[PDB]
Amino acid sequence: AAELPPLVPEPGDAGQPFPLTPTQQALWVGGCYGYFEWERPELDLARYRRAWERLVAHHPGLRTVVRPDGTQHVLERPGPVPITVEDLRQDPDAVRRLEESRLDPGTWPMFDLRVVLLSGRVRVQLGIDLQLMDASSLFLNLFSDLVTLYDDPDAALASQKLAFRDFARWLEEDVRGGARWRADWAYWQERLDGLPPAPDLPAARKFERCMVRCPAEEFALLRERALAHGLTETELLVGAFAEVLRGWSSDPAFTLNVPVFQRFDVPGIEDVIGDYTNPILLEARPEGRTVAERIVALAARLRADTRHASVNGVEVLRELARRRGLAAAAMPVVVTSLLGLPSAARSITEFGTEVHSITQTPQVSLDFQIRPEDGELRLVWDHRSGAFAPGVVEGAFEAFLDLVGRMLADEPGHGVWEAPFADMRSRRDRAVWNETNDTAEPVPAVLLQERFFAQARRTPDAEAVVASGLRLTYDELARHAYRIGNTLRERGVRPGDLVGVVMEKGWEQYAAVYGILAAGGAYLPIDAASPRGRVARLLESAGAGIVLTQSRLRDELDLPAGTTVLRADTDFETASTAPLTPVQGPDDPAYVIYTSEPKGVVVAHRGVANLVRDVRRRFAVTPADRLLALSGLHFDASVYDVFGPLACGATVVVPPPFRRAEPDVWAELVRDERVTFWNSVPVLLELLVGEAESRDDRPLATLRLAVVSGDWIPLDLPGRARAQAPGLRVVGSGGPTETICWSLFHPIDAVDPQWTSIPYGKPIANQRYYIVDRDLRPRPTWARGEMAVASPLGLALGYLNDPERTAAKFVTLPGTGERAYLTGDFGRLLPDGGIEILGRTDVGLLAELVAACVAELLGLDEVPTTGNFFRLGGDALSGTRLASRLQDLLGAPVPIRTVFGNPVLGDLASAIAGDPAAGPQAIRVARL
Amino acid sequence: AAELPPLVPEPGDAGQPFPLTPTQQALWVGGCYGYFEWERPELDLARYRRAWERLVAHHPGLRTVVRPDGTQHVLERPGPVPITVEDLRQDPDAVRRLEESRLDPGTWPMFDLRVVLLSGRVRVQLGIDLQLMDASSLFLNLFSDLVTLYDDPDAALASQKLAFRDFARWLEEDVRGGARWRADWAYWQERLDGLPPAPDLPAARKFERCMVRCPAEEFALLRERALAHGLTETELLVGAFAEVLRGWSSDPAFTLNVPVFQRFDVPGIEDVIGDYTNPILLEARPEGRTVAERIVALAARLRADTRHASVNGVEVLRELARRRGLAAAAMPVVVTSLLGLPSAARSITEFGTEVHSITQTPQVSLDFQIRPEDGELRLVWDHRSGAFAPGVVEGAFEAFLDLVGRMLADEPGHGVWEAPFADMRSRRDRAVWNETNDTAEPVPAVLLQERFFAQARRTPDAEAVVASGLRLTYDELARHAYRIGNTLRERGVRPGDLVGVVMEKGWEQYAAVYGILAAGGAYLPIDAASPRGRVARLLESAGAGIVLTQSRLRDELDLPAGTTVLRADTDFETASTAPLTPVQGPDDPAYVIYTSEPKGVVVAHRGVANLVRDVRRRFAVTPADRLLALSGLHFDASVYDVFGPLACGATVVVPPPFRRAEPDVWAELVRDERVTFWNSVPVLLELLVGEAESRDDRPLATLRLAVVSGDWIPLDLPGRARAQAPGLRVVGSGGPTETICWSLFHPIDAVDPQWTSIPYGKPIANQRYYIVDRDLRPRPTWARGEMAVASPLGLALGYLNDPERTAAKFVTLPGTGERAYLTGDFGRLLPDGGIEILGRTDVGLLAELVAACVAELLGLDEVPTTGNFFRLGGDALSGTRLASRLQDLLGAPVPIRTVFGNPVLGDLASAIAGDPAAGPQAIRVARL
Ligand SMILES: Nc1ncnc2c1ncn2[C@@H]1O[C@H](COP(=O)(O)OP(=O)(O)NP(=O)(O)O)[C@@H](O)[C@H]1O
Ligand SMILES: Nc1ncnc2c1ncn2[C@@H]1O[C@H](COP(=O)(O)OP(=O)(O)NP(=O)(O)O)[C@@H](O)[C@H]1O
Repeated sequence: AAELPPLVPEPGDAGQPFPLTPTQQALWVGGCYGYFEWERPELDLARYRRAWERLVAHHPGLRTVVRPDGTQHVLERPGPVPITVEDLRQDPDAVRRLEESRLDPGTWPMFDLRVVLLSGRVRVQLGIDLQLMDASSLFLNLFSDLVTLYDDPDAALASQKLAFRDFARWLEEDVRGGARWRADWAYWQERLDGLPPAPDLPAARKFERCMVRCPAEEFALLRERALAHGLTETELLVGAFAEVLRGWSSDPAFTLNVPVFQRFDVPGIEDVIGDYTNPILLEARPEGRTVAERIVALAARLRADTRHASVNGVEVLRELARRRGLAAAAMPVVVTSLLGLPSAARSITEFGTEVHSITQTPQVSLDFQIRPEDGELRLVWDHRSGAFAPGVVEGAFEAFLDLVGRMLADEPGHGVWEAPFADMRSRRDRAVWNETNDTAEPVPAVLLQERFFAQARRTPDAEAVVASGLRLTYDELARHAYRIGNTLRERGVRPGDLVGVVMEKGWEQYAAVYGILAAGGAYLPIDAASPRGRVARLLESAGAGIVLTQSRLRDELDLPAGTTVLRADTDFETASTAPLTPVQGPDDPAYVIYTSEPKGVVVAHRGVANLVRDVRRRFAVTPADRLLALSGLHFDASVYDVFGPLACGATVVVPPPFRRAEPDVWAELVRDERVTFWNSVPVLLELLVGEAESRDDRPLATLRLAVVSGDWIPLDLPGRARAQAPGLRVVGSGGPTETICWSLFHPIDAVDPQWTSIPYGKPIANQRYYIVDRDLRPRPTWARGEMAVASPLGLALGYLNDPERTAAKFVTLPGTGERAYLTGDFGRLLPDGGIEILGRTDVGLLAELVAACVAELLGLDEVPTTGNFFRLGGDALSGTRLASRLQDLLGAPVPIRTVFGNPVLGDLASAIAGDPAAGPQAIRVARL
Repeated sequence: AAELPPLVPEPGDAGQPFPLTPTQQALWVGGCYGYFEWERPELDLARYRRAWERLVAHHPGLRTVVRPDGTQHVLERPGPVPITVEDLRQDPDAVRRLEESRLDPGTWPMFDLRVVLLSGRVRVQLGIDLQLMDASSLFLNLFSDLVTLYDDPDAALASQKLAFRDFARWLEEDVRGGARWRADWAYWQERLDGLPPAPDLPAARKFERCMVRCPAEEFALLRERALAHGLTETELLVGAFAEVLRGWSSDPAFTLNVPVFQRFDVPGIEDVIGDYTNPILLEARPEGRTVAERIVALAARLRADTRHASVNGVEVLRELARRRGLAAAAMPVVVTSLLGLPSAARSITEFGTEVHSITQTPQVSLDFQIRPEDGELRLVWDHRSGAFAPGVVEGAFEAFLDLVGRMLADEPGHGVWEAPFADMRSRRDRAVWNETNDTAEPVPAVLLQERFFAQARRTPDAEAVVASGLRLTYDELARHAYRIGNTLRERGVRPGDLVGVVMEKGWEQYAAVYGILAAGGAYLPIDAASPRGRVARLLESAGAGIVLTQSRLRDELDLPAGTTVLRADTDFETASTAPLTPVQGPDDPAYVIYTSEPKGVVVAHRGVANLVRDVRRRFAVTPADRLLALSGLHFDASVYDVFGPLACGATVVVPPPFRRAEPDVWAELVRDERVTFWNSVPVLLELLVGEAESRDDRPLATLRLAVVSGDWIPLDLPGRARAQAPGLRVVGSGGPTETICWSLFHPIDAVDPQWTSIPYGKPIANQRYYIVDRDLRPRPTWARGEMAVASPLGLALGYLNDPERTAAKFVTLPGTGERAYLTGDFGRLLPDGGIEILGRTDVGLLAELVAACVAELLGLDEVPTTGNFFRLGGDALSGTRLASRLQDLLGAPVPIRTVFGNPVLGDLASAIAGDPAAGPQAIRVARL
């Protein structure tokens, strides 16, 4: 505490210009009018006007106006105070005509005074410009004097002992730059690059209120609760407010704007209407296991941050804004507390019952107002309508009352004080989420192959696989599966073995898949166009000592010699067609599909069973359907193509092997084989839909259902496709390889122009889509977090030969003990239950000069031009020497002001290089 | 002529700082030391030193040095003058050790004085800093005094009557800004946005000399020649210099830097060593039919430009540089003439025979020096080695002497004075061009089809077209041609008819092409994948009432009903195979190929004959060759594929029809059908070469010749392709559809790293590649112009049904009367005969305010912020009022200096907005 210089009241110039306070200068560039409307039965207008004429005269601030040149002075005689009266007594539905009635610092007055006469009651309206004074002068000086004076307009007022202009010059010239302000300015610059951004709350695609009053008895208890932790009521409420704000914020760490209204104990400043605001940038990083621990810790930082309040927060905002954006420096989440201030003589409530009031300040999104009134305690949140997603503020206010309520209910040391966290989802949040994720359905333990054989027996002569001028029937395909099945079984394939399938598009893939399952193994699809010896790299890695392939492709493949290779279309003609009795379990692996080391997603029959049975019921898949198997057997998307339609008697149309997209083919293949069911990543659908647009027929007309997923679904693609195919249902899906092909669905019926993406969807049978913060904890609606797909049967068993990565991505949600797969995808819950997918050079030499001098002065090896001087290690006594040694080295004056108002070393170089006083000299020395 | 204020010599401060002249300030930011070395037998060193000590004392300028702060003063006693002597008499090969000997304005002296004693002769060396004085003080003051004084070091010198510091303060403060300087500054600003860039001469990927002396008698005649046109010797030489410079420049219009050395007839300034340079930006736009007319006209502009020389050119360069780049404002082509100056008392030649001298000034590429010496006339070009393409300066100096010689030979009114232009190609230029374009070869009048039938008779059983598991033999293909031939003939096809060929890749195309020719018609290939009814749009347009197509593609085509459509593979089985006797001429059309209205390039048999016979001989095309017909029958590149290999017994491999690039196919097709000859646009070769790199075999190994063209040939593609195919000859070609497929060739043997493209090439038989300027006039080597392909048989006959566009692109070169096709391509001749292909917001409201006031003051509807005030219509008497009306409107002082030093209206706003004096006020008014 470096003692401050004294205030020398200069009454000679009481009306000679002075500067706006920093917090006033910010309001002068950015309407902003706080408003108040009280009601009472009678009002002696003559007495009331006598009161405001005495008021205007007593208080210099009420006679202060701002010149056009950006400064201000105190008019010595401004005029009679304007009080517009509006007679509204002979008007039915007058309160209607009253609310229908809906100001500048350049023209006196900076307030607006109206009275509105109605039947048997009157409405006092007072409008004030936010620059005129701060919130503490409003309540502690104006309101308490308006009440004294409307009582007795002649009553005695404590003598004005100094001018607000005396206090405002004292601040800029005797305080700003002094001993103390320099120590405190180092405090802030040491910290500034570490300050997190303002709270990142969810936004939409002017000012509302949320309010509660705490009665005297609950106010008293709230205070005991705070003191029990050595906290002030404001410390507790700021700490609870940050806990609530983390329910919705993107990052747990934000900066809150916490203005204090300190007048520095100047004698006589307790009665001086002026502007005393001093924003304080509170760093709010969660520090502690428990709620109580974190609140206490943040309270300690606010306390220390306030020990250095001789620097006005608006100066820290200026520096912060140089470093990052003007946007990236905005602190629009404010906690304005009028607690801890002298009690005033009269409360405005003594004058009229409040009826309306709105402080709608500019460049503030949400302002948590803490103010005492009538020994109750007002908790007000003024928020800017439009600044946040619908409900986010309302739902956070609920969370906040519930958290304060719980502090009132629970004894310090127990309950909420001890909790690791408070669940912040609203009743509606958990209602809508549970409704949407009540997806449990029993999955009959009928193995994947044994379902298709049953279908082969039911309709044996029906088209199974149509593929390049060859049409396998269901019996024909079931027979060849049994050949591969019997063969593989008698060549060593016990349950839980892997059998590679290295092939190109064609019937031989289905044969091999169902044959490997019939034998009891799991099928390992690998790309027949893998580079180098990747196919050997995977096969060796998975442990697949048998490979099934095509005749026409065997020699084109670099397979290791020890492994046996069979060709599904020739090496099997002499094997039995006798059905195989299944020997693997429903939870044994059905396939192992690789995803870029490359990791092997292991998947059981059960969870595929779940997906097939879900799609059949959800989309009405009948045998009359024909599905085009476009995706490749080594992509998760092919899993529905393999087991879906073949399990219900529908027909698989396999397209000719392709090395690049060929929509011309596919559109004709949709036309000739009368295809109903399309499944592909979105861009491939765009190509198809693009090819059809440039054609005179309607080649996609047979398409009834087109499910796209795996990438962003263009916003016009669903409408485009419904043209080239009337009555097409376009369904958007998603879900990683580890949640079994498709795990959620969004039927795209109509695209909202307000949307930025298609909604990701809602989860299928036996899937549950949590959005969770970085502690695996479900978040409220609109809050952004990682998607966690919970399911006891609809998740991959694990990563092949890799308990560790499996452990880390397939986790136990701590809230429920559910096993969930951590998708690494990020999205957020929509209000209707859906999910939105979200993602995942002469100065230059003077700066090198400044930085080298700074590196020597602090004792450091190297120091970067971008570095902030005080963060690099500089305090206030060593920031003085920096100005000294630069003066020496450059032969130019570098004033101490120039070193501090430019903490960033690049900024100081630019300040010296463009110094009129001695820039050019300093430029020359720089050039060595 | 607004009379100038007088000069008030201020001797009190003769040594008190003054500013650098503008032309000196430019030399202070940008080594620069002019050098002189004379030789004589004897030198009295004591007398010589006595001479330079008197010199230093007499001439303030020789004692002037530049402070570190960017100003200068006259030392009152600097010291004894340093003269380094180097004794070199007992040293064999001393002139060797002498030349081996190879200064700053901050340290006096700004010159360097050496003497070098050798056997029986001595070398006086004088080095001078270009800032010390200008070229006219060097010769007229220093050199003429060094000679007076080495004669008699005590001899009388005319008294110094004023200081150079008196003249340099007079200029900046009494002249710059005055009455005159304002009228002249309007002159330049009215003109400035119209000034063309400096001469754009060809560049490569420190100072040399070109020199001639004109003897007294030829100097005298040169003067009579100039006077005969009312021109001064400098006007004539500047005018001839620009004519020469246009031989090589990119644009006929350039700006030359023509400094004048005016001292303003101040009394006594004739003997004052200082810097008097005043660059003048001469706009050099060709104005006149004849050489004499253009020279006279430019002389008139230089004369007027000089009538406004109270503005120093360095100020015009500053403004010009604000508007365009710093680069875009550089005027590095200078004509520095010391003609028109007072004769001096003694010439430096009287002191020593010159032996070496080099004025190597910075930021000057080429400086044409015109100076008189001993009643001879020195013409010197100092150029910066490296600044231009090799030879360009040497070859332009030749052109310049030849043009001056011709003015000396020819009487005014005849010869060169009357010529439309002077051919500026060097003897080497026309030698190398003619050697390269001696391409005439007789083309036997053997029709295109009748050459293939002959080949069909010679080797009838050999492979003609191999195309998709069908191998037409030569007889088989010649038979089917005769079927289409006989049929078409007896269905109405008279010579000069067009027959469409709408097909996809396949043997049916060759059948149709040779059948249409056998019948006597021309074949019109149109894309079988044209959108909408383009195929009908072209067919209707060309006049092609027959179309040949494929069975498998007929119904896929929107052809008009009246036209007959036949299918080459079914509608022809019953027609005769009897040979047809040809009925069209060798110069009748062979085909009509369309190029995007769409224009139809008509092409005769003769010029295709030329290309086939050229490629066969140039590349050794034998029957063993197999060529892959990748290009499409509707692209000019297919013309070689159709007629080339089929005319010599080689085999055409046709690939399967493709809608996008499929290198995988093509590489296997090159492997299986053993392909030797590749022809495609470059990127397709890159794809092929890319596919082969990712393969374990060598699938392109059979490739012996790969000709790519139609687009830019990547610099690595030739080396890449020679790997995947050892012994491949990669040949780059080119030439538009109107010069018959390929009209020039560059065998790519090795790629120079200095290259930016592959050289376009040299022309094939019967082609001639001119580079010509905008008057169809062939240009010198490295000069950039449009390529004009001349040929009496190797050009399209014309554009179908379009005499007008044919007239305009198929022109008569005026130099030779040759018919040439104007490619619209731009390139330039290389020295080896080849061609290189070359291509083809508070200020914002103050500016709106300034511009509105300016629009009113000049009488104009709207005026743009970007507009220059004086070009928009402002003179000097109305630029004064602009400062007045802005002062009124803004309530801020706008000094007259601020309006003129900122002619651009945006610039003036910025000058007012950032005015410390009264910027903020002006900012406020701006915001309405
Ligand atoms: N509609 C959609 N919009 C945006 N992204 C989607 C959508 N549907 C699926 N995704 C993404 O697709 C991913 C699933 O892809 P997956 O089938 O696992 O192969 P991949 O992860 O993309 N390839 P890789 O992990 O490198 O082997 C998800 O993790 C999402 O990021
Ligand atoms: N090696 C090359 N480098 C650069 N450009 C080349 C090269 N070879 C040919 N060209 C260009 O190819 C053009 C000839 O193309 P052409 O065969 O006439 O069809 P196109 O003009 O490109 N298509 P269009 O005129 O729109 O119908 C020339 O005019 C050159 O610009």
